[PDB]
Amino acid sequence: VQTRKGQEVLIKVKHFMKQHILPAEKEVTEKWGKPLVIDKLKEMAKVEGLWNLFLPAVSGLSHVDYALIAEETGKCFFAPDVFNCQAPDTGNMEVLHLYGSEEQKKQWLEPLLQGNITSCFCMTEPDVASSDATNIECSIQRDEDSYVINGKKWWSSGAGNPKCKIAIVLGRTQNTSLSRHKQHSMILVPMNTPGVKIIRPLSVFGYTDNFHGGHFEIHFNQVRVPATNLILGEGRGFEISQGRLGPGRIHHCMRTVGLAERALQIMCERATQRIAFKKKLYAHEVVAHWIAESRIAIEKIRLLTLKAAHSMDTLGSAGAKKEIAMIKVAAPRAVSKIVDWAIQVCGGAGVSQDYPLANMYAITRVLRLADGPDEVHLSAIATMELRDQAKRLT
Amino acid sequence: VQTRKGQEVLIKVKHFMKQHILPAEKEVTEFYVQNENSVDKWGKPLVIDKLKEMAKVEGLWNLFLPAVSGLSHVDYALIAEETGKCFFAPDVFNCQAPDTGNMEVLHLYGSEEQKKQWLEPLLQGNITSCFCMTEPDVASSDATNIECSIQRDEDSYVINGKKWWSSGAGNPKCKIAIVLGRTQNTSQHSMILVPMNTPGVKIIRPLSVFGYTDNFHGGHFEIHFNQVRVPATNLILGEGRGFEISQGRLGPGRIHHCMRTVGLAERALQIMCERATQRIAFKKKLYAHEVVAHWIAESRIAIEKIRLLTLKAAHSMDTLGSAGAKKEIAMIKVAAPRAVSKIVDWAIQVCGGAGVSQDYPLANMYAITRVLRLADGPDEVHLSAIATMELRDQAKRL
Amino acid sequence: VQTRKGQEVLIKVKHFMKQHILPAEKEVTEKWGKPLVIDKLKEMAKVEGLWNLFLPAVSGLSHVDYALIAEETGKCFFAPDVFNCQAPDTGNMEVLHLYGSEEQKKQWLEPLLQGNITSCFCMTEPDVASSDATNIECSIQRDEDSYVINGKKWWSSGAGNPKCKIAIVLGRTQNTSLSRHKQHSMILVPMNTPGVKIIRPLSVFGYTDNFHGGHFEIHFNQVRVPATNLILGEGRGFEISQGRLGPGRIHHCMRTVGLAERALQIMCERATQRIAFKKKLYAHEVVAHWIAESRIAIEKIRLLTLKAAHSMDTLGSAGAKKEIAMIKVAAPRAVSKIVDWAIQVCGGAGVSQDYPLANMYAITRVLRLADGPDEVHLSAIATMELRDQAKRLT
Amino acid sequence: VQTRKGQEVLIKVKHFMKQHILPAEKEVTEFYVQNENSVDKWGKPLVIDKLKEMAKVEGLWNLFLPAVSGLSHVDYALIAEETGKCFFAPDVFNCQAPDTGNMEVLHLYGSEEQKKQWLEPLLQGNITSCFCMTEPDVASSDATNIECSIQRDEDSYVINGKKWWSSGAGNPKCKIAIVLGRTQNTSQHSMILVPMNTPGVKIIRPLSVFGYTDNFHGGHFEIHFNQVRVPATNLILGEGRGFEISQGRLGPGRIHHCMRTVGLAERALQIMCERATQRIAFKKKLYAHEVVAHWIAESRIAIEKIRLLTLKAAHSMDTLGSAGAKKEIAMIKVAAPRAVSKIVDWAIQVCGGAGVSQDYPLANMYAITRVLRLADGPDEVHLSAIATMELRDQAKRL
Ligand SMILES: Cc1cc2nc3c(=O)[nH]c(=O)nc-3n(CC(O)[C@H](O)[C@H](O)COP(=O)(O)OP(=O)(O)OC[C@H]3O[C@@H](n4cnc5c(N)ncnc54)[C@H](O)[C@@H]3O)c2cc1C
Ligand SMILES: Cc1cc2nc3c(=O)[nH]c(=O)nc-3n(CC(O)[C@H](O)[C@H](O)COP(=O)(O)OP(=O)(O)OC[C@H]3O[C@@H](n4cnc5c(N)ncnc54)[C@H](O)[C@@H]3O)c2cc1C
Ligand SMILES: Cc1cc2nc3c(=O)[nH]c(=O)nc-3n(CC(O)[C@H](O)[C@H](O)COP(=O)(O)OP(=O)(O)OC[C@H]3O[C@@H](n4cnc5c(N)ncnc54)[C@H](O)[C@@H]3O)c2cc1C
Ligand SMILES: Cc1cc2nc3c(=O)[nH]c(=O)nc-3n(CC(O)[C@H](O)[C@H](O)COP(=O)(O)OP(=O)(O)OC[C@H]3O[C@@H](n4cnc5c(N)ncnc54)[C@H](O)[C@@H]3O)c2cc1C
Repeated sequence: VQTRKGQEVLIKVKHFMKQHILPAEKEVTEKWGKPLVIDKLKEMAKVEGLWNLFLPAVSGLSHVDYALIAEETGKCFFAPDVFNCQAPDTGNMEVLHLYGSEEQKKQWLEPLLQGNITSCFCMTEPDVASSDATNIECSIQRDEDSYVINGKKWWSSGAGNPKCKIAIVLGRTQNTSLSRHKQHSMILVPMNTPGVKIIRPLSVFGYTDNFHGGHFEIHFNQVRVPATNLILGEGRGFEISQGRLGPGRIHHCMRTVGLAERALQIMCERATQRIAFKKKLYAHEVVAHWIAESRIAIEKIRLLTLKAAHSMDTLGSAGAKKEIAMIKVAAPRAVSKIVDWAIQVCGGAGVSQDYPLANMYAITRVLRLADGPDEVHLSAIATMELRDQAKRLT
Repeated sequence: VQTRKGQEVLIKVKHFMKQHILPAEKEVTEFYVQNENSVDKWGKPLVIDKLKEMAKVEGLWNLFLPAVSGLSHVDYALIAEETGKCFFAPDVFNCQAPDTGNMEVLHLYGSEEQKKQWLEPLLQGNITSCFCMTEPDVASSDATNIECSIQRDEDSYVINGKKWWSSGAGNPKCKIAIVLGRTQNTSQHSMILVPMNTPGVKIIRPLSVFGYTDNFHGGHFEIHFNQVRVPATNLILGEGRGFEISQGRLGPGRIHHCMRTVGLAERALQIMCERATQRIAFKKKLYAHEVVAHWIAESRIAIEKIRLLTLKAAHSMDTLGSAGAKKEIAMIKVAAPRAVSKIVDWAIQVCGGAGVSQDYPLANMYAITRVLRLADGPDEVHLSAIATMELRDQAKRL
Repeated sequence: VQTRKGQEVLIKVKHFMKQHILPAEKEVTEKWGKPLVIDKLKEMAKVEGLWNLFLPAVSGLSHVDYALIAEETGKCFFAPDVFNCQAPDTGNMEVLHLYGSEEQKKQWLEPLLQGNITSCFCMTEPDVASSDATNIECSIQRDEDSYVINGKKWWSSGAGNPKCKIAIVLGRTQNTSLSRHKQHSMILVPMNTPGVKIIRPLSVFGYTDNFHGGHFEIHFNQVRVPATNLILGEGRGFEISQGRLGPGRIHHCMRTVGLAERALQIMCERATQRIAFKKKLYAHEVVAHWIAESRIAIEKIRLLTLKAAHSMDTLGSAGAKKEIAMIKVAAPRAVSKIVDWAIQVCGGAGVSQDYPLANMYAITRVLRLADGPDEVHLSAIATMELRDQAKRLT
Repeated sequence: VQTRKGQEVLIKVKHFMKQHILPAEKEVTEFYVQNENSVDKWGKPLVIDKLKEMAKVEGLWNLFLPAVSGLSHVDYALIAEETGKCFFAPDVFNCQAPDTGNMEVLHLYGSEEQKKQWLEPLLQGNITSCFCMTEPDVASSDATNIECSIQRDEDSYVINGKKWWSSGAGNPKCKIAIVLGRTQNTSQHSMILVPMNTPGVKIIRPLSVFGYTDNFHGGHFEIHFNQVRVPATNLILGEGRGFEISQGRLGPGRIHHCMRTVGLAERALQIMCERATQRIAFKKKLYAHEVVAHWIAESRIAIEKIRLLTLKAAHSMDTLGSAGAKKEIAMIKVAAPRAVSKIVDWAIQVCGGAGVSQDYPLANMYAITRVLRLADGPDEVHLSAIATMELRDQAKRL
């Protein structure tokens, strides 16, 4: 099931969580960068080797092994960072790991693995429906030695971070000899390149997410980068984005299971601390049944997350397409519902700064959109099902 | 069936909304945006004042109060629906919460002195008020849990307790508080007027809703009551009458929120359809993706259902009073917030990432509806009351 | 609101229900025709004038007036018949009333109004998706004096009834000079015409519905009818079906409100007669909340039914298109849910012959399909909404 | 992780299903159809017998019982899923309810004489049995309500009471009943073997499920117990042990139903996709209407969820026993029937009018799943148990 290394590392992560991270929550909870405790915590994690756990080729962990670890990190908003496991940097690391040239890795992959710099992924554009990636019009043109980039991007997570020195950008390479689906490319763009302008931060229900901060509109005004900044090859844009978003999708879902287990904990502590109409709240059967329904949902999605991870292990993330889609739909909406019941049990306190539930709700709502909206994944599953259904009849 | 006056005033409100209020939205929003989460800005820009004055001149003012407006509850429901389409519209006609409820409490139960002193300034929009019932340390959905102490020595009352979620306390104009506390007796609760500048009243901190502080109506505060002494004549109606008065005020409170919510929904669906026609994904406009189409249709169905149920309730209040319409108010209080919540959430989804952003009012709209499943009584509590009432009526008929 | 006549007639229907119909339920409940009591009951209704109430031009009732009456009939499975208000005969009467020639009315409309014969509507075909009416391929061809009909029809309700002497049939009149949407016609076909063959009955969850009996596959094998049997004109098929199904749709929904009010009654009687875990069942809060949710749903749909009726009164059934669609979607699924909770409260008894809930569930499930499936109505509403939404911006 | 034997036997079952069982479905159905609602036909056509014999020869028999099959619960779950795709498949491998539960009750608690007399013939498929717990006159979901009287005079027991929903009683082979009654004592319930031919046992009437009588497994009966006398040695295990034994049997009962339901669902989704490709409406195949597409996708998601949760539960039973897996069995008992119910209902909708007709197995499939939200314990009861267990585990960890 789990590997022996996987079991040991999980045990180590749990200890670290209980003994260092969680005791630091109060303070960290109570400007687009991170307080010094985050740094001391990172250093400690490095020493005990709890670092880059998300990357098999470095961690020596299977995706099954990591799922249980990632679940644990999901119980705390700054946990993934401490182990260098946070988005959008994990996906960006994977992109370079799988497709980067040797020069590209020496320059960017190494610093990222070290936690020296951060990065942002730039795909979504305000002026076009970006859920259909073929709509992307951010222009990339080629003169002999270099590429010129022009366009608008938004929702770039993490751009506010002064350490964010590098951007991975998806654009159109208009080419008349290639087909409609081979019209896009991925290119490295250093944040300090002339013509790169960060315009404004974007809120999520009036959170700005300063801590991971944040989410930005970035314009690309005549930016020139060396041809050697292109990733893999011209026309390979969609391929690379599929390569990175597969893990991206699954890491978010693993974390969500931990999020949910935290919500249900908060829900039960609360339902026992409050007397209304001469009964503790858990004695009102409707509240009881929310607790129960939440337990059922968590088990279902943890299992479906594990199934997906196990597919990746044995098929690679392309071959696990269907299972990743399934968990990407299931997880955020189920956990969203759990958080919302938890908020309801907490009364007015549920929407307040006094609990982490309102934040938790914002995170889960957004995951029905980020890394691809539910509806898009559902259509992909329907297509895939109808193919498999056709196969079994041949 | 609407009244003739009701029809005329509705027409007037529509012609004010289109011609004055809505064209001011762009600017008022730019003000709301810059001041959200401000430590110190809890009031309104001058346009709100100019707008209020204009409304006074045309008589569009205090429309929510029959004994002043000469309007039925049915008449107002349609009007309030229209105000719901803009976050500052109810204020312009002096129809905003928590002030409408507080005014009604004084109108029905206030002594002549109490009215002359507080009801009058509120009716002019000179001051504002806040209602103080909810307490952090006890489950306040069961009102009998309220422990905020009220004790009596001859000429006065002494008040000690904690209150929170007091809406509007941050606005400097908020000079008066209506408070619910325990008056221990044999053989438990009272409502009392407390001026905000009374020694011992301390405003502790603002409270956020998904990280919105609601500065514009601002906002929602924890208030402590530390040995505050008020005149015995500040008591409303009588000792032991707390629950009665809160029922008296929250009935309309509940229904006014629902009426506004119908307008909120209609606005979401408009935003949803404009958007669904402006975006091409996978070689179609988004409304051509049948799943989106069916959210539009499901929305229309839900609005019609809840508008009618709002009207049914209003019509009950007209012919039964708000005590006799208990059941119908409960029904709409449950139905409306959750339905419109769902409509807003689909509208957000249709808008993509923009739907949670500051570029649309949907994220705010969602927060408002979410909070209405809690404020003025949580769904679960109203459901239980309906079940009890249903089983009584069910017993009656057999 | 209601008219004075409407109020009086409702009062009369309630009395009749309580005093004659309902006391007969036991027996009628405890072969495709009806027992003699049904006949004696019909005769009594005629004498007191409680007959054809569904038809304004005869009853002098508004659609609002009838909605409340139809609601009352919905509380008993044989009630609509007693007042001559049952489908498919009401729709068939309306079709002749609005579009029949004088000869056609003298021959068919009169007997039906009298309750002497019954009729069936034949639109749905097994071999094509009949929810898109343009798919209908049942052939209608013309030689000089007469029409020849060839095709298959199924789900013809009431065909088993020995009194069913007449069929209203929707077929294709292939005509090269008309457009795709003008290719269909409606034609009267007497059941005893050579070439008309009733093939087999169809069950609904293994009910055959003998009482209204039933639902049949009918084949049309070279049937010849006089040209004067055509309704209104060649090419007008869709128009006539819209003309008849509008009321059809709304009458079914009115009846459903009464059905629901019966289910909730059964649910509450039961929830008070049963002690489980030391409490009556209504004291288990989850059961309480089903009762409450059911009350809420009934009020919503009764109101939406009334809104629809009131539109018909003031706009005609074409102009009320949108409101009829809205209630057609809302009603059957909501009431379906109420019946299903009622079944759950009744335990094993809920699915049994000992209650009318299992039948009630079958009726409501089927109304999500008959007179047009939910999905089709939802699409129509979306189209209409987007038009109205466009209007308000001009 | 499956065992090697488990893998081999699964392969065999698949190769029997495709080659013998499924090709017999057409005919067996024609038999089911003609005999549904028959007053007097409660047994099975001869092909079922030939099929049973063939299975015996290849060893595909009693697969549900580890101590005989040598299979783990995980191993069987996959097998039972396969049986679920055909209404007569579990019988062919002697894996049908209520007989599997009754066999387990004797296997775990039966005395040597009891086994030799009843367990043996059942294991051969010579006789059948029925379980008698539910009583019409009391809410039987709370087992302590059972009033069916059992009294003791020296050498024997006297039984008086009403029972209903006794599945299979109509089949002539049903020679034995396992009965739960009250043994009044201080300081309440017992299980007792009752042969069907005992004087005083009267089968009253069959019960329908949406007007299906279930003749094939036939069927479900009300049985009265009018002064029936049995030997004291007919008691199972001991006086006072009723609840224990019912828990002992219903644990597997619950889980076997769920495993079969996964196969039921997979069959619905297959029917749904074949249909959605065979019908053109509004110029598209039905799967091209995005709403239908999303029901297909939602179905796939639900199946994977419940299969995994079934496997999790099975794996618990393997490592904890069925008492120690209480929680996980409860979870799957709630989750499975309602999810698959929804899948079947969407499949019906996709099929149009045909979906409620005798031309498809969907209407039957719906009835089966609906009944599983009641049988072996209603959802609501299992939900409450989960809540209680969750709050205990939640207390443990803190
Ligand atoms: C907190 C947050 C962080 C983000 N971080 C990043 C980032 O780091 N990098 C980045 O490139 N982007 C990022 N995004 C944005 C993002 O991923 C997109 O918003 C998402 O992919 C949808 O793009 P869109 O806003 O253009 O929606 P649109 O393309 O305009 O579509 C909007 C809605 O249409 C519907 N829809 C689309 N197609 C179909 C269909 N076939 N059938 C039925 N319905 C359909 C969906 O409901 C969809 O949400 C982030 C977004 C949020 C909220
Ligand atoms: C934006 C906002 C503005 C507000 N403004 C005001 C104001 O102006 N004045 C004021 O006095 N208060 C105000 N409040 C707060 C308020 O009304 C309460 O939060 C709410 O009514 C319940 O109080 P509580 O937090 O104590 O919930 P609790 O009483 O602790 O109960 C918590 C949860 O238990 C559940 N529950 C309770 N009883 C039952 C039952 N019998 N059966 C099943 N479930 C049950 C409910 O789901 C409930 O939400 C405001 C709140 C918000 C969010
Ligand atoms: C109890 C009962 C009585 C009946 N009585 C009559 C009668 O008296 N006369 C008569 O002519 N018919 C009658 N019918 C049948 C009937 O009305 C049809 O079955 C219904 O119109 C659908 O036709 P169909 O069976 O061909 O479904 P299909 O056309 O093959 O379509 C099946 C399913 O496709 C889906 N669908 C269709 N279009 C869309 C879309 N645009 N988008 C998304 N989903 C879509 C729906 O879910 C639909 O149900 C009766 C049916 C029942 C169950
Ligand atoms: C097809 C079929 C086959 C069957 N076969 C058998 C058999 O072979 N042997 C046998 O002994 N029985 C059998 N039964 C019947 C059976 O199991 C019962 O019907 C069921 O377990 C409950 O019994 P009841 O009808 O008395 O429901 P009740 O006990 O009267 O309770 C009714 C409803 O109340 C609700 N409820 C109960 N407790 C609570 C609570 N604490 N909180 C909230 N809600 C609550 C539930 O929703 C429940 O369904 C069969 C039933 C069917 C439909």
